[PDB]
Amino acid sequence: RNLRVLLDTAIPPSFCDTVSSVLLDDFNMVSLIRTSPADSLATIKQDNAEIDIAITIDEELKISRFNQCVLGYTKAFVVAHPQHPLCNASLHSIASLANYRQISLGSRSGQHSNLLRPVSDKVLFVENFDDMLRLVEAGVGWGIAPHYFVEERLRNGTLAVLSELYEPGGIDTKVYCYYNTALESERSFLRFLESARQRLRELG
Amino acid sequence: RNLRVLLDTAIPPSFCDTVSSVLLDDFNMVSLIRTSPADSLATIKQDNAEIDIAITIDEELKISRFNQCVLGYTKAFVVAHPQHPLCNASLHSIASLANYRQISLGSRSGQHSNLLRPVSDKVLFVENFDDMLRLVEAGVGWGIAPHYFVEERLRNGTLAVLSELYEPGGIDTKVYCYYNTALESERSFLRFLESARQRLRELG
Ligand SMILES: CCCCCCCc1cc(=O)c2ccccc2[nH]1
Ligand SMILES: CCCCCCCc1cc(=O)c2ccccc2[nH]1
Repeated sequence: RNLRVLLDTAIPPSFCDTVSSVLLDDFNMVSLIRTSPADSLATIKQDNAEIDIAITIDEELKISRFNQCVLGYTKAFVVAHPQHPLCNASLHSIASLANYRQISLGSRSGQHSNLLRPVSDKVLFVENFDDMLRLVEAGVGWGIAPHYFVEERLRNGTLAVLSELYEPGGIDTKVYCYYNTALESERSFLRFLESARQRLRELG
Repeated sequence: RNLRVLLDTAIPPSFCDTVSSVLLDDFNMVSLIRTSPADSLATIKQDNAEIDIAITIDEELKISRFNQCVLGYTKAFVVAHPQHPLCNASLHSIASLANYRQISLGSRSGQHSNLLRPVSDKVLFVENFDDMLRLVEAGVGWGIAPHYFVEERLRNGTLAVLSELYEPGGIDTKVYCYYNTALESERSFLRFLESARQRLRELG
């Protein structure tokens, strides 16, 4: 009995180490699959992907063949080159973010949800977060990326934060867990959440 | 110069005491207005309401004449009569919540956002949270209400919680602050957030 799991690129590696660790105690065949958060909800809807669990930040409660629950929380920031014109982080900057270029991720389906849809009118899409930060480091525009994708570049001064005025301490983001309805009965999955969650709580 | 503020019924009174307290230090005319969270985003869009600040949990970033920011967090639960059939709180209960009657709030505009839209197909609307809990205490159905609306009834056993399986510790919910673009310049508003937030942080 194989178990195909989905972890988007927005899941920090700490979360990743916790998921894989537990599943191996009861399940003996686990397939980890990485996807862009814009393509997470899309790939699980595919009838042929046969995805059994998915751990993404994207929001969509009414999904067929799937339930929803929360695993933990994680921070994300609005980054930009330290010399970007909007570097002032002013209240007018938070509002005029929709007037400058944003570097959001591209959806293989061309569709974005309310959470991940680009907020700005001038947008430039990319494939993964790696390609985003490169363009952001070059002052091309601003974007929203996880904390672990940016923790290093900030201490090096390579990037600057602008969301503090919007949400201090970073944009707390929910990490949902979509699980096939067939697993709601098997107690092996029950033990997974109680363990995966209790460990993520120890992080903070 | 009058200042019309909007606090939905989902804002716990602790949040309410903090908002009113600060505004009186710099502003000398403040009008507090309460609304149903389903009618919060709707009343600010009214050209005649002339609302200057709004503090609600409802999500809608692309609003004309308004910006957005986060003030704090608050918990909400899925409540039900302790003898409700779904009292088991099982994984099948969290999924079958869409099959039983829900007691959600009614929108004066008839429209609900992604956050507040009733998740279940069998729905029964009400005007405020007071009318919800009454019906919930009578085993009519389940609903989602703030923590301060339910903190008393739980210790009395009058209600039971079901969201622990979905999100332990309660459904952490963001409390946004919509402020008119005209206030982004006045430093009086700047001092409000830095004060309103720093105090809400002391709560937890
Ligand atoms: C000031 C910005 C508005 C608030 C952000 C909107 C929600 C949101 C949009 C994102 O692309 C994103 C990307 C990675 C992690 C979380 C994210 N969350
Ligand atoms: C298992 C339930 C799904 C998650 C809840 C959906 C979001 C949500 C829906 C609500 O009506 C609500 C009411 C008051 C405070 C917060 C709320 N939040």
